[PDB]
Amino acid sequence: MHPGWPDTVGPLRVPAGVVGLRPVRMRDAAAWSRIRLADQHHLEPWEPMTGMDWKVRHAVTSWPSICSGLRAEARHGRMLPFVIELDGEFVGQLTIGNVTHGALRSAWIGYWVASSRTGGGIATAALAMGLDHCFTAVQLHRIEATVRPENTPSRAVLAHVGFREEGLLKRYLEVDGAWRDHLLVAITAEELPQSAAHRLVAAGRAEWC
Ligand SMILES: CC(=O)SCCNC(=O)CCNC(=O)[C@H](O)C(C)(C)COP(=O)(O)OP(=O)(O)OC[C@H]1O[C@@H](n2cnc3c(N)ncnc32)[C@H](O)[C@@H]1OP(=O)(O)O
Repeated sequence: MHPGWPDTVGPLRVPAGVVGLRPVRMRDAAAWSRIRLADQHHLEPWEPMTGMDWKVRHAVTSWPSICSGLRAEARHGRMLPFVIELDGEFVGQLTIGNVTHGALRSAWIGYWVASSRTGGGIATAALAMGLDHCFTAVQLHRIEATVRPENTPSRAVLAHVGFREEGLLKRYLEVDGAWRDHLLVAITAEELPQSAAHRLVAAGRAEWC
């Protein structure tokens, strides 16, 4: 029904510290709200529009309903909603979405990291260990991601792990007040001679931990 969920993933050491993944939970409300509120202008240009004011969307009281919905999707096997931890503390999220099995065995992957912790290899490590989990525990064959061509930092993260560009999706997602083109990138399990974590370690971008 939902292989590889729930689970913890990692840890991996990067310059910023020790990175792991674990399920969203109700007590994340305080840290999720504090960081998303404080990071509004770093996140809003790169996030799907919600049709809500940013500050009402990200109040502490908004989290239980969001967390409940994510876990409901997860127990139906359609999502894996992880929190990125740095040294045991909430610093972002890594979400595997639109999970299918059958003859497709594919999903998309998305992420964000608190701006004060960026440039330390966290998103790259989160993505690598998320991918490795999908290609083992979740029994998936393929992971895709969509990213605005303008989102040069996220494209760097995806390139670190080996994603291939597959297409350009015109007017794909409502972001920052308009329908924006998104690149489509992908990677399949048979493209990994080595795990994504192992690839990071060999490149000097992470260490075993
Ligand atoms: C598939 C998706 O989810 S698309 C949306 C991704 N999420 C967002 O854009 C939300 C807002 N931004 C963020 O959350 C973060 O800034 C992220 C997720 C993009 C990056 O998180 P980080 O922890 O800093 O990533 P990490 O350190 O592993 O790699 C970032 C790399 O991009 C580099 N980089 C940063 N800014 C730029 C830039 N303007 N141009 C080129 N490279 C850049 C960084 O230096 C780093 O590469 P390096 O170590 O070789 O120098």
